[PDB]
Amino acid sequence: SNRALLLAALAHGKTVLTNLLDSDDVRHMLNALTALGVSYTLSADRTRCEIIGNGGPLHAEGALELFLGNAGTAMRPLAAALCLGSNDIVLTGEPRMKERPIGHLVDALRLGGAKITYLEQENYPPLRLQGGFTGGNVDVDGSVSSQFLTALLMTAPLAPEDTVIRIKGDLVSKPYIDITLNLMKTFGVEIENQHYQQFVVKGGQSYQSPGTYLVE
Repeated sequence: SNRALLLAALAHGKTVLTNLLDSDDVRHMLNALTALGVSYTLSADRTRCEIIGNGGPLHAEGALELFLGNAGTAMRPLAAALCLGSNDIVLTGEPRMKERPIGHLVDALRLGGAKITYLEQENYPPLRLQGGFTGGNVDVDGSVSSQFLTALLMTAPLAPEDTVIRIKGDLVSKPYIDITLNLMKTFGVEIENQHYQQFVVKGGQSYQSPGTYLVE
C-alpha cells in the first residue's frame, strides 16, 4: 500500500487497492486517511481497500497525530502529502521508527513552501505538519529512501507551483520511483525524471480515482 492508499485519498472518487499489505504500515496508511477523515472500506482479506477520494489534501479537523511506526513507507508519503493544504499533523512512530530519520523529506518539502517542524529530535519520526507546500526547487539526497522522493513526487504535483527535486548522487531505489510515477499516473499525475536524479513535476495537478488498482 503506502502510496496507493495515500493517492487514493488525495484523489477524487472511490478507488480500490487490491493485494494491499496486511501490516500496521498499511493499517495506518488507512488510519492516517482515517484520522484526516478519508472515507474508505477494507475487504475481508485485509488486502483490498477502497477509498472515497477526498479530492486533494486530506484536511485534519483540529490537529492530528499519526503514528506510522511500522509504516516507514507511509510516513514519508504522509509527511509530504499532508503538507499540501493546511493541516496540523504530528507524524510519529515506534522506537524502531527512530531508526528512520525524516529530516531529508521535511527539508525537501519545507523547501517547497511546506510547513514542517521537528518534534522530538531533528530529522526524526515526529513531525508537525501544517500544510503550505506550493512548489519550488527541492533538494533530496539520492541515498535516503525511495519513499522520500516519492513523497514529493505525489505531493509536488498537487502543489500550486511546479517543483524540481534534485537528487544528490544516485537514487536509493529508482525502481520504487518508477512504480510511484506509474501508480501515481493512474491517479492523474505525471513527473519528469532527469539524469537519474533531478525530477520535474508540474504543480496544480489533481488526483482522480482510476477505479481499481492492484498493488504488486
